[PDB]
Amino acid sequence: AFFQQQQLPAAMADTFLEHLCLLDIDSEPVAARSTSIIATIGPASRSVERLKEMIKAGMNIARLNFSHGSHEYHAESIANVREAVESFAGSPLSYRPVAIALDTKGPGSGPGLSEQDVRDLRFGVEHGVDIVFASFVRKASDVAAVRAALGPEGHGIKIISKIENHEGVKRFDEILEVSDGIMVARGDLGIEIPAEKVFLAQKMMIGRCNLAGKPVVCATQMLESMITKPRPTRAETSDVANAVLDGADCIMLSGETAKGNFPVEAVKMQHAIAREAEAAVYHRQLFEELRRAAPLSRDPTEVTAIGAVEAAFKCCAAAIIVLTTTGRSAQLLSRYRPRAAVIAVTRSAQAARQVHLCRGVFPLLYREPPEAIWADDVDRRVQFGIESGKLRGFLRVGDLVIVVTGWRPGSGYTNIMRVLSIS
Amino acid sequence: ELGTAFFQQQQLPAAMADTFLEHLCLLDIDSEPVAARSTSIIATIGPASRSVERLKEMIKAGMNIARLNFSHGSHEYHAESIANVREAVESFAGSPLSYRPVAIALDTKGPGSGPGLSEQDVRDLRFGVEHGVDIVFASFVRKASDVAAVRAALGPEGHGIKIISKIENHEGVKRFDEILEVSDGIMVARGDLGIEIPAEKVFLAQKMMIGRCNLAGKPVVCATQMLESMITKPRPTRAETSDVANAVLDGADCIMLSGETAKGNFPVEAVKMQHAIAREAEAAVYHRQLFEELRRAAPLSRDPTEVTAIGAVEAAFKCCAAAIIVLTTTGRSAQLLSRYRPRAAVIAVTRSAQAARQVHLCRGVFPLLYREPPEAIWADDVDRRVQFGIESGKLRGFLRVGDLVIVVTGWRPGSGYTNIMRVLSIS
Amino acid sequence: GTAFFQQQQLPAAMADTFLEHLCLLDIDSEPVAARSTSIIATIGPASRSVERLKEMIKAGMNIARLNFSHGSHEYHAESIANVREAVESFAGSPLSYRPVAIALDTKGPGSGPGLSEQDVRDLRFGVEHGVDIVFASFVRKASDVAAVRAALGPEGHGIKIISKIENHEGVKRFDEILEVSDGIMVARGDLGIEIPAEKVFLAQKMMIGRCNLAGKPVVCATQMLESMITKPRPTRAETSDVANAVLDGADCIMLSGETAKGNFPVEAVKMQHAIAREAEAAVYHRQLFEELRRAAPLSRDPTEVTAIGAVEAAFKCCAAAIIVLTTTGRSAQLLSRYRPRAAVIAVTRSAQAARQVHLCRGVFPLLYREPPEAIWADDVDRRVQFGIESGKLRGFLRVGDLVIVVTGWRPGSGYTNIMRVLSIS
Amino acid sequence: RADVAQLTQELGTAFFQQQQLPAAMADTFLEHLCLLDIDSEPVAARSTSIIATIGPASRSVERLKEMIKAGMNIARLNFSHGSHEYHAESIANVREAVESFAGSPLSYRPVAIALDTKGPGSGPGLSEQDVRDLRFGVEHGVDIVFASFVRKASDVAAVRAALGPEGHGIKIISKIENHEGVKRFDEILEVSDGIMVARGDLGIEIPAEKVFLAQKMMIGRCNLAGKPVVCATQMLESMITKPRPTRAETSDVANAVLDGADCIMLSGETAKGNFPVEAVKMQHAIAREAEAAVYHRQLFEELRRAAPLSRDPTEVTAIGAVEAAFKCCAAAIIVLTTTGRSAQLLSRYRPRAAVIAVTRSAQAARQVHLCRGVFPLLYREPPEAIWADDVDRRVQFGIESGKLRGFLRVGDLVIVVTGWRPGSGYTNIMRVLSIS
Ligand SMILES: Nc1ccc(S(=O)(=O)N2CCN(S(=O)(=O)c3ccc(O)c(O)c3)CC2)c2nonc12
Ligand SMILES: Nc1ccc(S(=O)(=O)N2CCN(S(=O)(=O)c3ccc(O)c(O)c3)CC2)c2nonc12
Ligand SMILES: O=P(O)(O)OC[C@H]1O[C@](O)(COP(=O)(O)O)[C@@H](O)[C@@H]1O
Ligand SMILES: O=P(O)(O)OC[C@H]1O[C@](O)(COP(=O)(O)O)[C@@H](O)[C@@H]1O
Ligand SMILES: O=P(O)(O)OC[C@H]1O[C@](O)(COP(=O)(O)O)[C@@H](O)[C@@H]1O
Ligand SMILES: O=P(O)(O)OC[C@H]1O[C@](O)(COP(=O)(O)O)[C@@H](O)[C@@H]1O
Ligand SMILES: O=C([O-])C(=O)[O-]
Ligand SMILES: O=C([O-])C(=O)[O-]
Ligand SMILES: O=C([O-])C(=O)[O-]
Ligand SMILES: O=C([O-])C(=O)[O-]
Ligand SMILES: [K+]
Ligand SMILES: [K+]
Ligand SMILES: [K+]
Ligand SMILES: [K+]
Ligand SMILES: [Mg+2]
Ligand SMILES: [Mg+2]
Ligand SMILES: [Mg+2]
Ligand SMILES: [Mg+2]
Repeated sequence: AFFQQQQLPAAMADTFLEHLCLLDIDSEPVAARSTSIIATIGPASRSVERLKEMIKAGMNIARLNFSHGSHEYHAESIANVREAVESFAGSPLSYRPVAIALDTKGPGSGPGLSEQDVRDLRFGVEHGVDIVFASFVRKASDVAAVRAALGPEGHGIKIISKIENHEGVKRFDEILEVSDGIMVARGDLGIEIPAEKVFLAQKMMIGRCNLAGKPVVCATQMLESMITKPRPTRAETSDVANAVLDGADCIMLSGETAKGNFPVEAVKMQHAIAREAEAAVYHRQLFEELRRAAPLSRDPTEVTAIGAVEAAFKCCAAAIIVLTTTGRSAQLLSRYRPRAAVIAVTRSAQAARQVHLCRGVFPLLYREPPEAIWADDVDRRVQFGIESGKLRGFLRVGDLVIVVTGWRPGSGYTNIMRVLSIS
Repeated sequence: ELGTAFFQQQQLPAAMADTFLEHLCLLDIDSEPVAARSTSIIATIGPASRSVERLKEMIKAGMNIARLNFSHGSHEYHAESIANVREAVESFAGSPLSYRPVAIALDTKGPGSGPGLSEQDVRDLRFGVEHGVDIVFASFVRKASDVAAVRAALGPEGHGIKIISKIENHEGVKRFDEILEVSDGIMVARGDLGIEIPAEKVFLAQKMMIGRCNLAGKPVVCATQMLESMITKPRPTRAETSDVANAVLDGADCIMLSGETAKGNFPVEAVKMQHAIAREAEAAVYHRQLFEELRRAAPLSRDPTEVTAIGAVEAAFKCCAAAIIVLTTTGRSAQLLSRYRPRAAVIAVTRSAQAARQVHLCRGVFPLLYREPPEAIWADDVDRRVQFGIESGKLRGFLRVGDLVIVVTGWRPGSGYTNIMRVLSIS
Repeated sequence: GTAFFQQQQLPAAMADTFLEHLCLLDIDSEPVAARSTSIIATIGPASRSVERLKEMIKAGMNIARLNFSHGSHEYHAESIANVREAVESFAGSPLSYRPVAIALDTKGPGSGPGLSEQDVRDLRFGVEHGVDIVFASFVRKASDVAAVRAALGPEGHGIKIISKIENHEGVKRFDEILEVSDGIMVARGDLGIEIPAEKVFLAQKMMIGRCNLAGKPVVCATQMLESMITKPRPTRAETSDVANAVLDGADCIMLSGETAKGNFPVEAVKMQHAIAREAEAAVYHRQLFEELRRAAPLSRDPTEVTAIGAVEAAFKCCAAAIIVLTTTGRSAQLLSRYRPRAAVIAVTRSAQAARQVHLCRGVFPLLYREPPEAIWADDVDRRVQFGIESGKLRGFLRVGDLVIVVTGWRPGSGYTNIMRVLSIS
Repeated sequence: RADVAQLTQELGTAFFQQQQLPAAMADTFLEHLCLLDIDSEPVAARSTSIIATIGPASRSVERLKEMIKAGMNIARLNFSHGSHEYHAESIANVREAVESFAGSPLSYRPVAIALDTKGPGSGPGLSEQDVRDLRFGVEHGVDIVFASFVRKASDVAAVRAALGPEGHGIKIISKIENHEGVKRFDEILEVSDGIMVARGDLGIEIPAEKVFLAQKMMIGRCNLAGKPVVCATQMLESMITKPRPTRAETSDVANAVLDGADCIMLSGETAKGNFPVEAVKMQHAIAREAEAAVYHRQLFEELRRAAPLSRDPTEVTAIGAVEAAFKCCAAAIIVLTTTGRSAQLLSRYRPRAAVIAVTRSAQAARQVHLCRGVFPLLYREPPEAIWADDVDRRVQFGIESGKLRGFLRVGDLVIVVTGWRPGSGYTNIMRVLSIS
């Protein structure tokens, strides 16, 4: 029965063509949904009660569109998101962190950092936002200007550059090099370049981000008809599935959740599609290609990450449990696209929110009392990942897990991979 | 010899990549498509696309197959649509070197619960035979006996009509192999399929059916809501353009328009948009792995047509051939070339007007209808048809003097004897 | 039938990986195909008798090597005459006649920088006696090949020059030597003295790989069956060396003292024949063809385009043979570079091309002697029927077999452009 | 270039010119052949073990010391010739030569002792002389038995039974010498510790032109099973009388290593020849050149694809450690082992990195020479009070011995493989350490 679920007959195929031939509508997804859902907050999704339903439906990142609304409006949206999120903190083994992302208005008619963006970026730092979706990035100096406007207090906010025009596509490599990730902003991109070429830019950018090991977001009109209708079109469900199959780390909802009549249903639909598409991923070729393309490295976190992903595939590990301070060790595991869930146990509330940008990373915020012996404290965090995993359905007694830790406290010392039997 | 500019167009840098990941990384929005669009466009005929003048614009925009939906309208209404299509098509027939055939496909109403065919389907299928339709899109096919029922209804005069089974429910998906075995091809009818099975599972059924049809070498059509928003808006959504591109990248032979052309406000623009997207997606196909996998999955064969087809496709890839010119009576030799997915256009020269319309079902097949009287010496008649394909290709932009073409012929007249592949330099 | 798929290592041929291919190799799976790696036998006191040369031709000798390091011009002219007499004794039956090439192996430059005066005299002797191939000793650079070419003069333009790589400089300047040569000989004897003995296998494997990539003949030579000079059976290392030279990709394998002076010249030829046949069936064509296709650049030459189409068609139907019409041997060489499992039966009117194509693996030359028919299409057809009748008599073909036929659109060399699928009746 | 660019800037272009690294990074096997370079020097320690047959030419203690220094890892006693008194003296001389370098782990080289049986002859099962010779082996503490003419699984069971309850630790390597042994190979391999391709008898029992097919098939199946395979007979035959081998002989040794053999053997070359030490030096020189020419890119991918999924943590850790070693070009994989099993599971994936096996078992240290790329280190210190400290001391012993022996250098990355509790069978940890 195990080998009939999660498209495992299609996963064992020797060619991609045979993999397609073996895809089965009756093979149910079992693994937890890996691709994060970004939902835009607006009039249709601002209330605390609505936000609680959206968190339960699968929203991982709340997007604030600073093209509309005042700072007072956005501060209220932030407070409502935090209130809805913290209402589930009473059960620490099932609490779900939710990131807050600020989407800038943009440079507009000018080719420089606007005065409104400088004010909005400062608002973001003061309100503790986790991510900035920087609009209309056309070159590396645009990313540097956003970074500078965040100042010294905003040093830890992730900058996701939105590629929205021909220049951004042509200067992609230099933009990606200085960004934390990319958003394929298809709305403006489809007006700036011929509509029939947007899919080439999406596929190229997803491929280059996967190669770089940096998050990529697919955005705009994914479930557009759901703004007024309860069910999406056949093109819309295929678009969501294909963004996941292309290699996108995150999928986004704009008007569907910000102003539409069915915000919760749009989140549920993206969750349902992503789960089905993730099981249909051809890991046999994907992992070998990512493994071949990632350069040789002498960084122990990089070396441990490939060893752990290889070990997970060998035993069909239910999960890879990793301890992380900044999220980096979890991101390096994520870049190889394991079928095994990457359960990231962290003390940092910000890192727990930010790792939603990386596909297959399930953040757990550790809030248990400390152990006096560091080695005992490490083991306790590892057991916490196992208990949360058991409660959430990721793990069962008898499962094998890969555990990734470091040799000394502090960030940057991951170097150990262990094979653990559950209970 | 070819120039550096040649290797920058039609995603040739991405085509040379050693891995699919590197192929994605090398896709370029500035690399322009050069080859003729190979995925056929099926447009549904209705009030918005019925007039002769509107049909002429749709033919110019790229419509290859006209679909008549027998769920609506009387036999008198459909006979008028057929006559208007034929009048618009024949208005360009004055130039045999330029003439574009257009197939006519009848889409049945369906069984609507009950064994065998409905009485309305028997009557509509008989109308199709009497009006010389090329294809039947058979609704709600659930098993092999449903196809046998459609085949029996095609009377004594309609055995040459192609039956494309529409898979619209869970049973059709589960009994897919037995349905494909007895059908000429398949339509992934996503509208009903999305109501019969969970909406989030339709993409798995589409990808599986396209894969199995590609492996079997049989035509597969992707249908319903591909450019839905274009029924009222002049431009499609980002999800819609991606859906068309991904149907082509999945391996679909045909793409379809329903309400977009039958009742919408922008029928010609919907055809133009599908044409524009398909051209871009076809150049982005990763032929290196696709050909290798079709080659590996296809079993060994002692059929000379099948053996010649793989030799010709391999030869076309070796020289970047502008085209593969094939002589065919039934369309079979062109279909066997098509199954290996050559980048080269397959120019099919035929004397059969029906085979010229029906080969639009096979991706990359460009039919040319040959109307010259037969030569007394067969070898001369073969050479005259080969030169007709070269001169049509020159007129239409496929070929230039100095280009290499692959020519596929047989050793004697009649269908079933294809066994020769020649490499010709265009003079 | 099921029996067909149990022979010629076909279960190992279908394997998805090289490791699974090794695991499926079967000592009970008998070789069926004709032996495709040519055997070069050195002529000497043990193999100069016309009657003994007839036995070596029957055992499988394809090329007779004359080592100009020993013997006078008078001695070598006698070797040539005895070889030709033994070869021509089978000309009375044209359907089974086997051409045999004559190769002149030069003495070398010695302490000198360029072509020695003895080499200039020996090369002129070769042209005057109509030799087919020159194995040029101690080639160190492209100018050494040009000097050999110049010494052959205007009448020796058709002689093939196979450069012997025998020292470190020849290995380092390999690419420039291969570019101007017709092929290469891995002359392991001198190479093993010039460079450390434990490195010779790297130079052999590299040179075979680069020659296979270039589509040019490569000969593996020296001490392949050395112990058979005095013993009737070779050592386990010797049989493995022959098998591995074939698996590496060598077009030809050579015998030196084993046939020139040993007590078992005919048996040494039979042993090389037996091993090569076994090794050729064990070749992993699935990866080999894929890699040769991938490494070969795009081409606008119709002979080259037809060749890959014909090899792909032959693999699709398990063709028993690819029958090709050739004047210079080039169309057969372009088929050979893709390493088809199907035998390449080359029909030619050129006696020299029939001898020279033995340098290309899997090419079986047939010398056609009939004067041209008035209708060119009938002349082409009579040659293809000759290839079929020769193949049927020799065991290559049976009724019901599929064959790929490669021809051109007009008479003369350089116009191959047609591939046809034929059923043997 | 982008997949090696940063590592090329760090380690330098000279690093990437040695050990056939340009041929190693080729995308196809054809390009790998084209890039093989006679000027690319081998850097890694020789990983294929050399088995040398002991006889009149190689029996003296002083000669055995030179053979150990030249590279002999396993001493073979051929029980087809000589009395029990002769063989006991050969064993004592081997042990004396081996123990003469025992003052430090930087000079110590464990050498296994293998007993090669006379065989069944015309009889169906185990002969009475074999029963007596096998009991002699147990009484004299031999590490391995090369069982002659194994034709079926019951033949190996009979050898195992003749070793008795005290010889359960002895490894049984079945010699495949005839057609029946080849046809019943799978059942023989299943119950054996490894296989010897005994080409001498095999070449008389089956056509000589078919021996290479049997050798290649058996090596491939042993590699797939993860069990040792020995290539034997006439590898450097002419070196019995000549100081240099023939071109066929050097190619045969190189090709046995490229086929996947764990061990290569010398018979008359060391037992009775005029150049026993030179024969060992020649096999050592060829094996190092051939090991660097192995195409690890496809070999690792295929071993990975053919190996089934596993829930054994030692097996799961082994593939993770080999993958980690390839990622950083690790100088070594240091593994703690009691029976040798954890080192054998690393060895089956054919890492380019040396597998340094730290053990307290003198027998396991001798027996791991059967597995390609395993370098045994015999740990002699008494156990620490705290088990975790004892483990750490053994790992540091491997690092310090590795540095002083040239295997490791400052700045190198090493992969360390250990378990979660004492005792055999609990390996489950892989660590990445930087050498300081
Ligand atoms: N890095 C990556 C590796 C592998 C994949 S993949 O999903 O396995 N991938 C699907 C597309 N191709 S294809 O050549 O177009 C093809 C399409 C259809 C066919 O029938 C066929 O035979 C080949 C095969 C490979 C990735 N997807 O995103 N990133 C990927
Ligand atoms: N288990 C094993 C796995 C992989 C290898 S390998 O070294 O990577 N390798 C061997 C040679 N072959 S080939 O198909 O004969 C070939 C030969 C020549 C060619 O030019 C070519 O393109 C292909 C390619 C694969 C092994 N070698 O011994 N055991 C091996
Ligand atoms: O992914 P990051 O940011 O490098 O964090 C990984 C770090 O987490 C740990 O596993 C545990 O460290 P702490 O005890 O400081 O939480 C370290 O050993 C390791 O260096
Ligand atoms: O694709 P089909 O229907 O088999 O037709 C291919 C046939 O066309 C030809 O090339 C030309 O035949 P005709 O002269 O009868 O048209 C035949 O030699 C070949 O058998
Ligand atoms: O291999 P080559 O030397 O190019 O010879 C091939 C030539 O042989 C032919 O098949 C037959 O030519 P001939 O009639 O002159 O012998 C030509 O059509 C073709 O050009
Ligand atoms: O390779 P083997 O025989 O399984 O030995 C591996 C064992 O060695 C260890 O690393 C150390 O164990 P000991 O302390 O008993 O020597 C164990 O944790 C592990 O189970
Ligand atoms: O701003 C956006 O998200 C866009 O343009 O797609
Ligand atoms: O009938 C159709 O085309 C459908 O249901 O999609
Ligand atoms: O000359 C030769 O043939 C040699 O040196 O091997
Ligand atoms: O016994 C042996 O070693 C042999 O026969 O090779
Ligand atoms: K915005
Ligand atoms: K209908
Ligand atoms: K000479
Ligand atoms: K013995
Ligand atoms: Mg925008
Ligand atoms: Mg329907
Ligand atoms: Mg020489
Ligand atoms: Mg023996």
